[PDB]
Amino acid sequence: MCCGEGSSCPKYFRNSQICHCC
Repeated sequence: MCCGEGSSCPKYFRNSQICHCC
């Protein structure tokens, strides 16, 4: 699950990575 192409943004919920950026 990528949340952003050309981006280095992973999303965390509390402390759980819910996605990363592509």
